[PDB]
Amino acid sequence: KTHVQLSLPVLQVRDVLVRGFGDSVEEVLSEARQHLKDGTCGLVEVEKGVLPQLEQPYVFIKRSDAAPHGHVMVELVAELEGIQYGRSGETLGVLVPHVGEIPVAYRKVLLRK
Repeated sequence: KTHVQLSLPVLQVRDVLVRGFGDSVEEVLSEARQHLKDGTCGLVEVEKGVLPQLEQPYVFIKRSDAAPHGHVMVELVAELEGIQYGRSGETLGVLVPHVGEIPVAYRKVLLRK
């Protein structure tokens, strides 16, 4: 399937134990996609002070369209030193590894895979 329905645990930035997916744009996009497939991916909602508390490169989910079965269609964009790799809509949040942190919410997304 080009798209996969996922429910992503929304984590508080200060609970996150593993604050990024790796050390290159290509690695963080790779790792993010692997974690999304494996159900081991969290989502942090981006506000003032969040991104400086996580590790670059960042992996964003961004709205790719205007929402089947309650799932917003999203795609991945990475960012490293202020340059983005990909082009998409509004940020739903920043992806991080999920290693058993308790979420505050779930974000239903349709991931273009």
